[PDB]
Amino acid sequence: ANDPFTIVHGNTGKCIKPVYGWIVADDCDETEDKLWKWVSQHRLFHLHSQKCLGLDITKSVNELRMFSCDSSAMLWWKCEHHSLYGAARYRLALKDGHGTAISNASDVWKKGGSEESLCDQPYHEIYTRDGNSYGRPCEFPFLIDGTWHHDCILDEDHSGPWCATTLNYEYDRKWGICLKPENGCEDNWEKNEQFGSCYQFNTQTALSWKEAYVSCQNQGADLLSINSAAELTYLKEKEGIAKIFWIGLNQLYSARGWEWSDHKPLNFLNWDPDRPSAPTIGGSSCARMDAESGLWQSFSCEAQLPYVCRKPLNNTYSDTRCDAGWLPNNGFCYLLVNESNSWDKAHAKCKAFSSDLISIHSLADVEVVVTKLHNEDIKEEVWIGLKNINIPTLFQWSDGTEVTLTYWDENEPNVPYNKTPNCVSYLGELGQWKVQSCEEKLKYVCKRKGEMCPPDEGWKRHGETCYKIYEDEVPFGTNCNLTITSRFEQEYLNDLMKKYDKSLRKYFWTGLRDVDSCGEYNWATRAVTFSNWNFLEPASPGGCVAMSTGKSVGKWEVKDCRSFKALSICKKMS
Repeated sequence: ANDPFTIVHGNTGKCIKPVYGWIVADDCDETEDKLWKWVSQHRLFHLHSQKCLGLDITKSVNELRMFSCDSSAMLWWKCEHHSLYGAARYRLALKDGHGTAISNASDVWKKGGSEESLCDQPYHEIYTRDGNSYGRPCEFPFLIDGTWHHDCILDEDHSGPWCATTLNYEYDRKWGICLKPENGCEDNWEKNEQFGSCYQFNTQTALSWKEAYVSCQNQGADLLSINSAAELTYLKEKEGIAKIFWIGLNQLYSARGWEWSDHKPLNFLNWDPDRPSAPTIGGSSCARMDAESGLWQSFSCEAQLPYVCRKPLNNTYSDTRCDAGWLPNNGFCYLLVNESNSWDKAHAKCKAFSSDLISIHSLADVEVVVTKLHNEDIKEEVWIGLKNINIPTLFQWSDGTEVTLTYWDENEPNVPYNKTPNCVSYLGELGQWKVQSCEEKLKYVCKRKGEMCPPDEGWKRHGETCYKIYEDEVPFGTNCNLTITSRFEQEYLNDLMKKYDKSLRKYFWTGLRDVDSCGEYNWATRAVTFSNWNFLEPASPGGCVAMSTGKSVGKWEVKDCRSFKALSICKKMS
């Protein structure tokens, strides 16, 4: 994974370590010989001795001692609440300052310095470039000449830090250069001042789209997003990089519809008509680039391809007067024309209203047009300001305001090939957006100007209510019991969690709980009218319900109220 730590007994506060390969408790000193990291396959590596903690279960010996890490003893360890279990769920325990392994043991284990359980951080992989491994990640530990290395190696023999990528280096001799995170754009990166960002071109690599996402995320970067024709033309003419590589455009981690993994708006598009927005092969939810044609193809997320990372650099009201009929919101006014008409015609009517066609800049906005202006004919599309006239595509607002939010529906934005202008409408329960033929006579909306949540306390604005993410993973109820009242609040909660945890691994609490083990899930305090259960959920009774990001962003899953920890999202101002 990542960093060394010390293993601290709960009842004595003493740090375990091995002497002559046996586990004894000791007074935490500040040296090396009390340090452990996780290694691959769920092993605890004691750094000083180059041995892995293990448990011999042949016969009933249950001998708890150190082994070579390639040993065939039971070297795997998993956390259960606070205790650490291995084979058959024997738990790591202390007897008389001596390490044992016994059933239903009560001992408590926590990493010193901090006080989290031993499995609270997850195993970070480290991907490579170059070498002879086509990007495959390091296998820790690896063995060269009696020494078991737990991290990358600096040698005069290799360009920079390096690691073996199989479980048997001396035989397979398969290795690569470590892709670790950085500060400047040196040696591992490429400055490009025109775009304000550095580029990493992992040219001879074979990663799935998810492996690729993780390797840029670990480096403190993102998968490439292409935001402009200049950006696109740069990448097309670049020399010496892959002909086909992953980009961050994806329909996997979104609530629905295509998005940039880095959350930059999707307004510049360059779809290959052969593998477009609606994928030919059904279920292809990632997108690659063809640096020869310059086009973007939807593709199976599991294909092993090359990929490109990118990161930036860094620098050195209450209500609103509207004319009657119009709806006030922020400092703007909205009016929904029922008289269906085409796009250019609809634009012209809004100009004749001394307004323009609505530009939408927040889920808050989306919510007000869907729940306030209109509520019945959800099945009819409604025109929105957003339109392209270029090749490659570049949706823009009719009022020249910047494109911040692009709220595409599933398989949108579907641009036709070589066929401008391209207009955008909204339909469905959520106000989601699709591309449309500019002649369709739809209703439309005109937007015209009209007339405490401290940002230090941690608060973020979404209409009237304010939200806040408590940064520490904690048991249920600790900070609040959050009630999710509608599909719109869920949609805004997804944007929050997606923006907070680029790692895809944390969970966030809901207030929903089954207090008795009978089956009713109700908000720990409102009536559960809006549901958002994930597949095959609620799994079981007596639980506490959390959500995450990733494939199922925001979908509810029932956790064990006793052991499960998750971040707190809380709200006030009603």
